[PDB]
Amino acid sequence: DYTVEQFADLQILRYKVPEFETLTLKQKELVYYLTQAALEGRDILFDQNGKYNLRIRRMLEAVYTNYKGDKSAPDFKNMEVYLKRVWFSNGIHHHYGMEKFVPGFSQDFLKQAVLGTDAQLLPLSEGQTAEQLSDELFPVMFDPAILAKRVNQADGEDLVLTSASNYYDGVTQQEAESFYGAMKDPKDETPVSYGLNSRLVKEDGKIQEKVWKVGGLYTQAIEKIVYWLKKAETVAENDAQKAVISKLIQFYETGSLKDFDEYAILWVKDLDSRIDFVNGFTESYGDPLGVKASWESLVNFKDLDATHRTEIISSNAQWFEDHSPVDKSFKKEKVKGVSAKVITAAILAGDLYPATAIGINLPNANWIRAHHGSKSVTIGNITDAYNKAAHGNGFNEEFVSNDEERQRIDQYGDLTGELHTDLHESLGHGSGKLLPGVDPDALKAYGSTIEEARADLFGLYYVADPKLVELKLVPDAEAYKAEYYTFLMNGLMTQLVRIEPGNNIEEAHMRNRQLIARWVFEKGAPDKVVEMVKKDGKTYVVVNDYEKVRQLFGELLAEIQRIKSTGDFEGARTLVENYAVKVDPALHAEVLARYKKLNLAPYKGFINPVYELVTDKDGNITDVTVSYNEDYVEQMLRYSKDYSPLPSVNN
Ligand SMILES: [Zn+2]
Repeated sequence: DYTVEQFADLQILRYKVPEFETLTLKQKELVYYLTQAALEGRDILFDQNGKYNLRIRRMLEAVYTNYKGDKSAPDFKNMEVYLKRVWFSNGIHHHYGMEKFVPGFSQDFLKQAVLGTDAQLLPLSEGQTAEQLSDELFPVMFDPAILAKRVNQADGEDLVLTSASNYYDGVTQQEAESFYGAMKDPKDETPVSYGLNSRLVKEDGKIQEKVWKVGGLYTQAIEKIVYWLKKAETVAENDAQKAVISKLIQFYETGSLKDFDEYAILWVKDLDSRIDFVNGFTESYGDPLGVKASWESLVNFKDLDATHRTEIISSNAQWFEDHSPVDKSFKKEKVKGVSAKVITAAILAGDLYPATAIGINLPNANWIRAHHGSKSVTIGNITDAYNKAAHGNGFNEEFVSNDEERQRIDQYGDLTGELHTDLHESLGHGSGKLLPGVDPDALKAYGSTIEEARADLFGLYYVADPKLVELKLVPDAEAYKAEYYTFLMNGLMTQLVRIEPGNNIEEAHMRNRQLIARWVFEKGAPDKVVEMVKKDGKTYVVVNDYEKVRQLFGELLAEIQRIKSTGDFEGARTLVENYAVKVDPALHAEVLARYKKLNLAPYKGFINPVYELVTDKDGNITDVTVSYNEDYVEQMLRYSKDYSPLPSVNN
């Protein structure tokens, strides 16, 4: 059963760990130790998303598990949904829309609930009462004007002070850009990531950094991570993988950002190990300035059979770059060579739990990828969990135009959808090269939208190529039409189920899909390439010429590749704001009404399996078992009890 529970706008799913039982005992132990190092870092993300998140959580968790009143009352059920969303979003803000949750319960209820809870169980400071803890946390929860956005990206506002994230403390956005612009090296051909694993604070009167390391900030959790990484080091598969674990331990112990670059080099060079993992401060989407990286972790092992399709996409990387529809001046003379593979996720943690991604391209250091290479991974068991949970839910029966399209989607939608993700992560982000002297940050806050659009267009253009039929990546030349329809139907229409009524598209991913869909829709109107007809009051997206759709994909890819490589900022502003922002209220209200009858949640998340060490009668380890019988509430409460080593307050 891939469906666990559904609440609010969130749906909890499960995923299997296929072929885990076939691993050796030394591999199962290495997986176990890496998964343990992953789970210990859950508290690190909560504190990064807000200085009150660890206190608001442990307060609600103490009230939830010790509530004495009627547990079937609307006040308790609405508090239960609130706590579940804080668990899902690793904070009090929406994981996708960045807006703060609105409590569906009164303050008088929570006040009497806190006072009715044992004061010893609440996250009280030294010599603090439950009243003082309520007076400080209630305005954070109930006042809509306090910490309204976890990540702000509005013009004319101090993005550091208007963001509820806890990456800066007592520092203005002007003082942060000047702080790193100064330590910005000039003639440095291998620039370190500056301020990646630290909190920029103003202790006393100086502007300094509190590095996240052993003996420093977040040391209570990092000591646990290093402990399990040392255990994983003793059962490493080979010396290349062992050096990766050892160098990562040094990065945690010293906080040296130079060791992180050395770790990223060794991690890229470890291509032959079956078991791989990510554990550290990786992606910087949580920072409004984009400099600090949130903590995430992923433990996986190579999917041997599924990797052979992604190794054909990699061995033909020069073919896809040469036959690209972009201008010849933007094509790379020789591809950098990306090591692409399909992985089976063993566990999720940090910013990858419970809401995770299906494809990751690392490292982020631009110079490390050029001189040493990158690793592109596709998570097969998560994509499989998405499909089998959505199989037969009747979402396509409601929004697809005709039954003849549904039959093609049911046959090739999973394959071409999974194959499009392979092209996106392994070749979409890596392909193309900027013109000499063009600022890589010339698109400003439009780079994230244009980059994902450029990668989606690369996957869409080539998933239809007749070479993938020659390379036996698709069973026939009609398979791409399933992915083309679902992408257009989602961008033009069905993705609005994730939008609040009266709002526009704000998130970067949802923007590039609508940008690609509406651009092809407008430019294909004279030939009726894509239509949006209505039948009995229901609007359907109709595709009439799938070949012309591909040509329009190439034209938009050539124009987007030109905008990125030449740094045309105002050109990207025209594209993103004219196609990827406006939402039709009449269509949006129609889609929501049709969607509500399906009883589906637009956002998905996964709960991790449960790994157990099997010991003999004398203490030695004989097996490592994996279970899938735990539920959402049980797992979050267990992680809060056994994998929560950080204090409630970290300033
Ligand atoms: Zn991507």
